[PDB]
Amino acid sequence: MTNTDLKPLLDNLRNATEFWNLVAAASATDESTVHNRSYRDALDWLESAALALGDALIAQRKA
Amino acid sequence: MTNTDLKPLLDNLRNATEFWNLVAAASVHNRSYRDALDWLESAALALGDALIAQRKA
Repeated sequence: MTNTDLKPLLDNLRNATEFWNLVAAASATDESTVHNRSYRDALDWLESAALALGDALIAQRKA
Repeated sequence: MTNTDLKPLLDNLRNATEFWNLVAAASVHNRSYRDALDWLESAALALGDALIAQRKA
């Protein structure tokens, strides 16, 4: 909940989202095998970065 | 970004995370599992895109 503590978790989520957005743009021309791999990778990073920030928000509320 | 703009987006991600964790703790199987995954992805993307949208000037 501190601006200091949240910064690396917010940057990680922002970058995962920028990667996801790039994957979405590339999916207009990617072959399907390339898309499925990139999309699975982007979803994994989106989820892990979201959950890391969410678990820190949960832990801070419990205080 | 501003602490008042963040709060709703952070609240939604926190709730989606607590929901996700509890679905996982009880074990692509359930109506609740699908809704929690949907809500996690949507809260992650909403906050991610707001961070991108703000960081322009």
